[PDB]
Amino acid sequence: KHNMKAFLDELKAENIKKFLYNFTQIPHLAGTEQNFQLAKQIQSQWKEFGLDSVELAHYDVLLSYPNKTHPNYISIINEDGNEIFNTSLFEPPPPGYENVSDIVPPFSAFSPQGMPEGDLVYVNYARTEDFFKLERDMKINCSGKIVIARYGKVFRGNKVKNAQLAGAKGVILYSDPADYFAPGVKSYPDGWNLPGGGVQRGNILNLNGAGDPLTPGYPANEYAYRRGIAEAVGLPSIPVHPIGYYDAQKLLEKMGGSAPPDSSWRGSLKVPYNVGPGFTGNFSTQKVKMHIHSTNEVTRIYNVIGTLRGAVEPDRYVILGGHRDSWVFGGIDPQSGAAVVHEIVRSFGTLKKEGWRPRRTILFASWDAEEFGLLGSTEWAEENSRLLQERGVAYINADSSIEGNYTLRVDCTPLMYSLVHNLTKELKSPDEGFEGKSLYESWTKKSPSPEFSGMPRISKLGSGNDFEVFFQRLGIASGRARYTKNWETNKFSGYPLYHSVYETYELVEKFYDPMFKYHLTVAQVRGGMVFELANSIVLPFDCRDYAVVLRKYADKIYSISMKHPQEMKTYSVSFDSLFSAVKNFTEIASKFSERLQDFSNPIVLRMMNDQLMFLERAFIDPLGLPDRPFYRHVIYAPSSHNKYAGESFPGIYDALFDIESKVDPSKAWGEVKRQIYVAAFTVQAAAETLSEVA
Amino acid sequence: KHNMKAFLDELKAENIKKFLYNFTQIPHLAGTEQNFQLAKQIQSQWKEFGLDSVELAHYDVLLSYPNKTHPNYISIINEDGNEIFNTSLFEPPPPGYENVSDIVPPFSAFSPQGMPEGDLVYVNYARTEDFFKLERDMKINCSGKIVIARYGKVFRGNKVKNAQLAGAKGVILYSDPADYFAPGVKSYPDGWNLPGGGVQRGNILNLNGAGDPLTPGYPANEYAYRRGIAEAVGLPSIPVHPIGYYDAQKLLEKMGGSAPPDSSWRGSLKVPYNVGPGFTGNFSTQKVKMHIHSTNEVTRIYNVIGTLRGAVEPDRYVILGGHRDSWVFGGIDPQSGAAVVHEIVRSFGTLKKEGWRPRRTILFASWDAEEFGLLGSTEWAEENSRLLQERGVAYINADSSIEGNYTLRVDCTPLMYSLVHNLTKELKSPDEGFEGKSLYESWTKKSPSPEFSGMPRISKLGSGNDFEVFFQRLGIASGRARYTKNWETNKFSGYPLYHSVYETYELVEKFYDPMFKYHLTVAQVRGGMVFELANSIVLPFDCRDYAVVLRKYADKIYSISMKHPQEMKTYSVSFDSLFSAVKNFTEIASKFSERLQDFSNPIVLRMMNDQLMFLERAFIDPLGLPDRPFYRHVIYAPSSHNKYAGESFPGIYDALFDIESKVDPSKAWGEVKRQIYVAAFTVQAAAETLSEVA
Ligand SMILES: *[C@@H]1O[C@H](CO)[C@@H](O[C@@H]2O[C@H](CO)[C@@H](O[C@@H]3O[C@H](CO[C@H]4O[C@H](CO)[C@@H](O)[C@H](O)[C@@H]4O)[C@@H](O)[C@H](O[C@H]4O[C@H](CO)[C@@H](O)[C@H](O)[C@@H]4O)[C@@H]3O)[C@H](O)[C@H]2NC(C)=O)[C@H](O)[C@H]1NC(C)=O
Ligand SMILES: *[C@@H]1O[C@H](CO)[C@@H](O[C@@H]2O[C@H](CO)[C@@H](O[C@@H]3O[C@H](CO[C@H]4O[C@H](CO)[C@@H](O)[C@H](O)[C@@H]4O)[C@@H](O)[C@H](O[C@H]4O[C@H](CO)[C@@H](O)[C@H](O)[C@@H]4O)[C@@H]3O)[C@H](O)[C@H]2NC(C)=O)[C@H](O)[C@H]1NC(C)=O
Ligand SMILES: O=C(O)CC[C@H](NP(=O)(O)OCCC[C@H](NC(=O)CC[C@H](NC(=O)CCCCCNC(=O)c1ccc(F)cc1)C(=O)O)C(=O)O)C(=O)O
Ligand SMILES: O=C(O)CC[C@H](NP(=O)(O)OCCC[C@H](NC(=O)CC[C@H](NC(=O)CCCCCNC(=O)c1ccc(F)cc1)C(=O)O)C(=O)O)C(=O)O
Ligand SMILES: *[C@@H]1O[C@H](CO)[C@@H](O[C@@H]2O[C@H](CO)[C@@H](O[C@@H]3O[C@H](CO)[C@@H](O)[C@H](O)[C@@H]3O)[C@H](O)[C@H]2NC(C)=O)[C@H](O)[C@H]1NC(C)=O
Ligand SMILES: *[C@@H]1O[C@H](CO)[C@@H](O[C@@H]2O[C@H](CO)[C@@H](O[C@@H]3O[C@H](CO)[C@@H](O)[C@H](O)[C@@H]3O)[C@H](O)[C@H]2NC(C)=O)[C@H](O)[C@H]1NC(C)=O
Ligand SMILES: *[C@@H]1O[C@H](CO[C@@H]2O[C@@H](C)[C@@H](O)[C@@H](O)[C@@H]2O)[C@@H](O[C@@H]2O[C@H](CO)[C@@H](O)[C@H](O)[C@H]2NC(C)=O)[C@H](O)[C@H]1NC(C)=O
Ligand SMILES: *[C@@H]1O[C@H](CO[C@@H]2O[C@@H](C)[C@@H](O)[C@@H](O)[C@@H]2O)[C@@H](O[C@@H]2O[C@H](CO)[C@@H](O)[C@H](O)[C@H]2NC(C)=O)[C@H](O)[C@H]1NC(C)=O
Ligand SMILES: *[C@@H]1O[C@H](CO)[C@@H](O[C@@H]2O[C@H](CO)[C@@H](O)[C@H](O)[C@H]2NC(C)=O)[C@H](O)[C@H]1NC(C)=O
Ligand SMILES: *[C@@H]1O[C@H](CO)[C@@H](O[C@@H]2O[C@H](CO)[C@@H](O)[C@H](O)[C@H]2NC(C)=O)[C@H](O)[C@H]1NC(C)=O
Ligand SMILES: *[C@@H]1O[C@H](CO)[C@@H](O[C@@H]2O[C@H](CO)[C@@H](O)[C@H](O)[C@H]2NC(C)=O)[C@H](O)[C@H]1NC(C)=O
Ligand SMILES: *[C@@H]1O[C@H](CO)[C@@H](O[C@@H]2O[C@H](CO)[C@@H](O)[C@H](O)[C@H]2NC(C)=O)[C@H](O)[C@H]1NC(C)=O
Ligand SMILES: *[C@@H]1O[C@H](CO)[C@@H](O)[C@H](O)[C@H]1NC(C)=O
Ligand SMILES: *[C@@H]1O[C@H](CO)[C@@H](O)[C@H](O)[C@H]1NC(C)=O
Ligand SMILES: *[C@@H]1O[C@H](CO)[C@@H](O)[C@H](O)[C@H]1NC(C)=O
Ligand SMILES: *[C@@H]1O[C@H](CO)[C@@H](O)[C@H](O)[C@H]1NC(C)=O
Ligand SMILES: [Ca+2]
Ligand SMILES: [Ca+2]
Ligand SMILES: [Cl-]
Ligand SMILES: [Cl-]
Ligand SMILES: [Zn+2]
Ligand SMILES: [Zn+2]
Ligand SMILES: [Zn+2]
Ligand SMILES: [Zn+2]
Repeated sequence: KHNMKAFLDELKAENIKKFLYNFTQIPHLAGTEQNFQLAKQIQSQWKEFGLDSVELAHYDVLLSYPNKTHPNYISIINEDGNEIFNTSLFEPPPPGYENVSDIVPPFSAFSPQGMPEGDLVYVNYARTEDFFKLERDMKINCSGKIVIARYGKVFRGNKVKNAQLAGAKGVILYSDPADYFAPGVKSYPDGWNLPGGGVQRGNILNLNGAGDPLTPGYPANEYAYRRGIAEAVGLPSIPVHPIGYYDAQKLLEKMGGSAPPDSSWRGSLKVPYNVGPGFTGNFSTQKVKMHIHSTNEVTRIYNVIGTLRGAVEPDRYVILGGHRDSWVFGGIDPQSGAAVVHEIVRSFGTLKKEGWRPRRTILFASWDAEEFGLLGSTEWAEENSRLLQERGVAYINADSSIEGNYTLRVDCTPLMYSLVHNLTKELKSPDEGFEGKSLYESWTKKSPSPEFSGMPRISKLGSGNDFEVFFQRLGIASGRARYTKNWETNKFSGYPLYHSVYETYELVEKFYDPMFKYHLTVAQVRGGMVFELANSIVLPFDCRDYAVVLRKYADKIYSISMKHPQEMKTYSVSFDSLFSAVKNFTEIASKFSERLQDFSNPIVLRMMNDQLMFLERAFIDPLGLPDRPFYRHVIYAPSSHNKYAGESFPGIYDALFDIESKVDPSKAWGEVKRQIYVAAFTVQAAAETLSEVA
Repeated sequence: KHNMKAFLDELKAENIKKFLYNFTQIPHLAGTEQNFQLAKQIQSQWKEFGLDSVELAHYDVLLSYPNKTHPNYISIINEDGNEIFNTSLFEPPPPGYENVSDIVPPFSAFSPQGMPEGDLVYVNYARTEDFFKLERDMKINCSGKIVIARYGKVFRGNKVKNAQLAGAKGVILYSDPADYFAPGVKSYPDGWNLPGGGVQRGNILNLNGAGDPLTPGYPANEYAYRRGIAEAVGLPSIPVHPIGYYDAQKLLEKMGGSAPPDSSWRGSLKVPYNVGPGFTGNFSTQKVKMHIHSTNEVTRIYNVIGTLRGAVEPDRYVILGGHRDSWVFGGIDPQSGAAVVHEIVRSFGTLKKEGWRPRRTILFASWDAEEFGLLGSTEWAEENSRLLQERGVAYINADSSIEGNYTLRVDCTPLMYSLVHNLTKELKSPDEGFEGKSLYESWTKKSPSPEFSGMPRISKLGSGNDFEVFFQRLGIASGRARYTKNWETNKFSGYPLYHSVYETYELVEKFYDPMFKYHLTVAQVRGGMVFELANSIVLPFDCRDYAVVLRKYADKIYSISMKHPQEMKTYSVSFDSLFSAVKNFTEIASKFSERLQDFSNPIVLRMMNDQLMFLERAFIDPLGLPDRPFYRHVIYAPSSHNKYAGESFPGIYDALFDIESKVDPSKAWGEVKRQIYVAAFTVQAAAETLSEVA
């Protein structure tokens, strides 16, 4: 039989391993020749595997690179202008890679050039609340200072925006052992911790979903009109550079000024974590100097787009996409994901060669320039937005398949909750102590939901990956899954070797997944989800799951507002309309579910499948959220404080955030009421798409 | 048989006549009790006629009314402040209506209050080019002057915007006999000309598609958040009032200052048409004073929405809509249209009672507050935009069925050209001298197309009626048809009694259409178009007709740019990308037409019908046109100089308009190139929706 079980059994751990090894032997930085060659290899292999068509889709987008003959570095400079300490020019390469060419040295992509000199201020994680604490409570002024911030907690682009708004003239990012060194584990290559010379690369843009900084709204094709650099979207105004903890210790150890306000500001280095500004007595005359010479350059990027045409509904697309570009070797991010995509294509292709076709069209994507701001996925979605708007059933992401070896992690729209629960009950747990049990069982035991008791945790989507344009701009149901760590017992951020030269094939094979069984489980989850979305007669979305979460979010946002009962009385601020809308959605969703169960009629089916497909679409507001025209989903958006986090009822949440500090409360509360109306109206409008159509 | 011929034969001239008489015996001003009562009558009758459901959809929107105890008027005031001449407080009522209550006196809806005094400047039609002529050529400064403008040529709201931008402190609008009195015909009631005491009512907003001024983007429902009046969309900043030509003559006869620049500035009154400013020698000390006391008031309005559910595709909507609110009796505008809609409903209902249903759902609408800025249609479309976006097949408008008795007039998307040609070849001409000939034959002979020789004229759509939100905002294929005058041999504007108390049932029955045969022909055209759109197996849209017009428009916009060959060389301005896109659209459209002809498969059909339905939708840009976010169609928009006119490639056209007068040519030509790219990209994106889907 050609059923989901045939697809699943054809997937092999050994194949994922070989593909990962193949994809990680040299760097594949976006816009380089090696990543173009990798794109052409993937194109050829997907054709061999049996896809109907496989093309490259190219764009010319703004990228950023260090100058090879003018290296970036940071100094401590004395009174006489002698540079008495210098940060490293490269990470010491791992065993056996000491002769590998074209490893990009650590840098902050899209940093402007500059050589600012000044006194340091230490800003913890550079979060909105860290800057509140500095200015409002500690009375420390960042204006004209160089800020040093530890990585972790929030997207690094938000840290830079926060520093810029505080008046900083430069930012230094560093990896603290508190956040990147788990106690009792060795530094790479003897364990999976970040060594003192390790550095996290990464872009520091604030694109808010725009894609290529020069062409917001439109694909960066051959005839595209480009903004001038001064009008580009999301570029930082001050120089930024990342360092490791050996170098950070040299910069932090001399710090004077005010003590850290509390223990939450102290990392694990043997320094006091003084906030500054500047250095203690003996060293007060020394300054910090940055030297940044990176350049931004319009560069060609290449997506691979594979098509497996549906037999019955070829005009309905289920997309499996993940990126291919990496900072260096991409041992986890993204090649552990790309290897899984490759095996999934190979397996679908095996069935296709035996005469099988999915009901709906499956599109497979290898995205380029994800690391430079989701550029490849966003430009292709801008080029194809009308096809995606009217035909896009679901997007399943496929970046890093592992960030740990503890349990499953799923983040997705409520419309996929039931699909994921059902699929994971049919898959085998790969976990020790759960042999013969379902993945649902081990996942639910290890990762209980804090929102719904007895259920597994499923998180929200924000941004920081290639699902963003599909979900937040276009309103196509989206999800993602990977294996993860125990977040409850580990204090470290993400996985420690993220974006460092040490994130290699050996890291994965030796420490994370030697038998490739977690990769195989993730291939089954991602692949199974795609299979069901592309083959199930009735789309496997349950609108009732959206109703239950809308009520949780409505309760949550009301509870935030209710911290201000006097102002809600004064300005007549009522959530009644939102709760009414959510109640109506619950009622209508229930009736629609009844009809869905109670109908041989392919027009009623497809009419109903269209109602299911356009339900996520109904949460889009074509006017977008305030000052963020490419975040158009009213229920979810990436947090304005941290693009990685998904916020619910984001329009109301931002209207309420820090409201007590607004100079004109009547105007501020008016805008909260405006956002309640937009949210209530959108929830009711989405509900009505599920009503009988005539 | 229940076929189009059964539907058409059931329509009766005598029924249209009786409904028109019924709808025009009292005024039905938007927001008044009489128009609510009319709405409830129509609701009841549509149910009786056999529709499946008929509901009222109400909204609370900003309307504007004179103050009943503080009348609007204009004076000539002497030095001592004595008002020596006063304009009329009402139009003398027509025979037999001298006791009719609730006739609103002439006023400009949404005028602010004020009593400005000053010197007059005469500005011809107050068009952009009239103001260019005054400032640039004649060196006449309107700043602080009261402007007097003749009605005609462009939407009155554009005249007011132009006057405001020129610095005027008030505007007087008047009807010149040159534009509202055809030589050789008598004034009402003895003929169809405007008498000297006749005045045209009408709103002077500049909404640019927003709908209710207080709630742009969202329906004005019970919980809606409203903008404060100071933030409202489109309200004029200076007082405005309309007068007739007896009163205009008193204001114009004393005018001094500069002579009219040429004969195109002279109307037909026995005055010199001096431009001013101010009056001749003896009268130089006299001024003009306006007294405007109208108030804007949020008021409830009621649409009637009738549903005739489709038997096969109930989730595909064909909409027949026109307004019901009138300035006074609405003898032509809109009741000659509403009576035709009523007979069309009655006929569809006759077939429904015999067991027939259309393939697709037909929605019938009686819109309220059209005269106050398309408010009823726009608020309902804002409430229902997600249903309309994904299910809306076509909108057919149904305002005034006649503005003359000479030949057919059709304005519509190119996607309906072939539908209209085919339908009119099957209908009988009602014209004298064409008995036994088709409507296509008489129409083509009387109204030859200036764009395609041998074909009948079909115009573009701009705004100024209820199709605007459907076509320009949402991208749903739209069209309209009515009987019209010979435009070639008549100099007058529209029909002369437009928006006056004299536009009555008797005007229509005595002068325009005594046998109601033109109304019947229009009922057949509108009704037949709806029938075909709702019943044809394959949607009756021909994408090849769009290809031919896109090339005409591309030629046209290139020819405008080519008046500036030096600048096109200097700034490297190329239309190659647009022509390439149009060539590709032509090619793809041809192949799609082949496939459409060459496919028992309801999924291929519906897939193909979806491609046809979403083709108009593909021309929408979700970012909208510059500073007009609710005009989103890239091929057509209402002219920025005249909302009644449709402009092609409006983004490029506005970027080129008056470009030689721009201070920074590099920036201006850059924006032309930007608009070429947006247009080329959109044309190619629309083309690709017609490609094989996978
Ligand atoms: C959740 O779903 C429910 C439906 O189950 C919606 O209920 C609607 O709620 C609105 C707003 O509260 C009601 O609005 C009121 O309508 C009255 C007229 O209703 C008649 O006409 C409609 C159709 O045209 C029929 O459906 C209806 O049964 C009646 O025949 C108005 O007269 C009301 O205005 C008066 O009262 C208000 C409040 O005091 C005053 O402000 C006004 O000035 C005026 O005096 C009012 O506009 C609507 O009738 C309800 N529809 C129903 C019950 O079918 C909720 O709206 C929905 N939630 C959300 C968020 O959308
Ligand atoms: C009307 O429809 C036609 C198709 O019939 C479109 O033609 C495309 O036009 C573009 C832009 O001119 C061509 O772009 C060029 O692509 C080359 C690579 O093409 C290869 O890969 C693609 C798929 O990935 C294949 O389809 C293709 O056959 C090849 O295998 C690039 O190398 C070109 O860049 C080089 O030249 C340009 C121009 O000098 C330089 O600026 C660059 O720096 C570089 O040196 C270029 O990008 C595209 O190949 C065409 N597709 C075809 C023929 O199938 C038109 O675009 C379309 N009109 C509009 C308005 O969209
Ligand atoms: O330009 C861009 O937009 C991004 C470019 C690039 N993208 P990427 O490097 O390819 O990927 C981004 C990596 C960061 C991302 N981070 C997150 O998804 C975590 C964000 C975090 N979210 C959360 O903390 C809540 C959601 C996860 C909950 C997970 N916990 C469990 O699954 C779990 C819980 C308990 C337990 F016992 C077991 C498991 C936050 O809010 O900051 C990730 O890991 O993929 C980049 O970020 O530089
Ligand atoms: O708020 C609003 O947006 C509008 C509210 C209200 N709307 P309405 O009063 O209910 O309706 C608007 C009336 C004005 C509109 N005017 C037009 O459609 C003409 C506009 C005109 N358009 C044209 O000149 C080109 C299109 C018509 C071509 C017609 N010619 C023939 O059909 C023809 C030609 C030759 C021939 F020998 C025979 C016939 C222009 O550009 O200004 C109409 O008649 O419906 C209002 O305008 O106050
Ligand atoms: C996830 O799996 C659950 C449990 O298997 C799916 O729910 C089940 O769906 C079936 C098929 O529609 C329902 O069967 C129906 O039963 C009623 C009689 O009660 C009958 O009227 C229908 O003809 C049909 O046989 C079944 O009740 C339902 N079970 C539940 C809700 O407990 C669920 O649909 C799956 N979710 C997906 C695929 O997204
Ligand atoms: C308006 O009326 C015209 C003329 O009747 C319609 O065009 C005609 O459409 C028919 C039906 O699809 C075409 O018939 C086809 O002929 C070819 C053989 O040449 C065959 O392959 C098909 O099986 C089918 O029998 C016919 O050629 C065509 N005539 C033309 C273009 O001159 C047109 O579709 C109507 N437009 C509408 C309804 O929007
Ligand atoms: C810290 O570095 C500076 C700069 O050195 C240059 O840049 C490095 C990236 C690397 O490419 C070096 O080879 C370059 O010389 C050092 O200061 C320089 O020292 C040289 C030689 O003594 C002198 O002629 C230059 O003028 C100096 N440049 C500057 C900007 O001062 C400095 O010695 C290093 N400090 C330490 C403690 O190692
Ligand atoms: C022009 O009208 C003014 C104002 O008259 C008032 O408003 C009219 C709409 C109507 O309602 C009249 O009955 C009102 O009196 C006339 O000037 C007024 O004259 C009265 C009586 O003589 C005097 O007491 C008021 O002060 C005047 N008001 C003003 C504003 O001047 C004026 O006579 C009329 N001129 C002509 C030539 O008819
Ligand atoms: C990754 O795998 C690919 C696919 O097998 C290898 O590419 C092939 O290499 C052989 C020998 O050089 C060529 O003859 C084929 O044309 C290649 N096939 C392609 C590109 O599709 C590639 O060598 C592997 N890379 C590494 C680093 O192991
Ligand atoms: C990268 O840095 C190099 C080295 O400093 C730059 O090359 C110099 O550029 C100047 C003029 O801009 C020349 O006169 C020098 O001869 C160059 N020096 C060397 C060693 O080649 C180069 O411009 C930078 N690249 C960028 C900014 O893209
Ligand atoms: C317009 O026609 C309607 C429909 O016939 C008339 O309304 C009816 O009037 C009778 C007698 O007063 C009532 O008993 C019915 O209930 C009405 N039917 C409705 C409202 O659906 C109305 O009188 C006519 N108006 C004019 C001015 O002739
Ligand atoms: C319409 O005009 C009337 C008449 O001038 C206004 O009524 C007057 O309002 C003032 C205070 O605003 C009262 O003191 C007077 O007694 C009123 N006069 C009369 C004759 O009633 C009324 O306000 C206006 N209506 C509006 C602006 O909506
Ligand atoms: C911080 O420092 C600068 C002076 O260089 C000043 O302009 C700025 O307003 C200061 N901010 C505060 C809050 O003191
Ligand atoms: C793999 O799992 C083991 C056993 O729980 C654990 O000790 C180890 O830290 C895990 N490795 C990684 C890289 O998370
Ligand atoms: C018109 O008049 C006013 C003076 O009241 C002046 O400010 C304005 O700039 C003048 N415009 C021109 C073009 O002279
Ligand atoms: C009706 O048609 C006749 C004959 O052509 C013409 O003389 C008359 O002016 C027309 N009436 C109107 C109102 O256009
Ligand atoms: Ca872009
Ligand atoms: Ca509105
Ligand atoms: Cl992922
Ligand atoms: Cl019309
Ligand atoms: Zn990644
Ligand atoms: Zn990454
Ligand atoms: Zn009208
Ligand atoms: Zn009108």
